[PDB]
Amino acid sequence: SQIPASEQETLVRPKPLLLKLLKSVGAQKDTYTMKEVLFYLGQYIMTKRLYDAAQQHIVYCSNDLLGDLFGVPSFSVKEHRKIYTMIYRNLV
Ligand SMILES: CC(C)(O)c1cc(F)c2c(c1)C(=O)N(Cc1ccc(Cl)cn1)[C@@]2(OCC1(CO)CC1)c1ccc(Cl)cc1
Repeated sequence: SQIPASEQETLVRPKPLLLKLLKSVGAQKDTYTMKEVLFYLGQYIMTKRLYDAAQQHIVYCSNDLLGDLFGVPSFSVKEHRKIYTMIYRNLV
């Protein structure tokens, strides 16, 4: 565990462009737990194939709405606090 369970289980309200992202992979609500936000972001990453076999822990999000929301061209899936911070930038 990198992120406490209690923080994972908290209800959050995505800002509009993060909501657009979640809705594009079937999410149907205005509020989600952080763990659910992460699940749908994962579904989005795998759908858009924002990954590469040469560097299997890196999300390659340049030239993608996800990159614009997170403010980076790529990031490591191992860096959970950094990911949470990037998601907090995108919550109401
Ligand atoms: C191939 C690659 C690059 O290694 C890869 C892509 C990917 F999409 C995910 C992982 C790995 C991974 O371990 N995940 C889980 C995770 C990681 C970090 C945090 Cl803080 C929370 N959860 C990702 O989601 C995995 C799902 C949904 O649980 C099945 C689709 C995931 C979710 C969300 C984000 Cl923002 C980033 C990665």
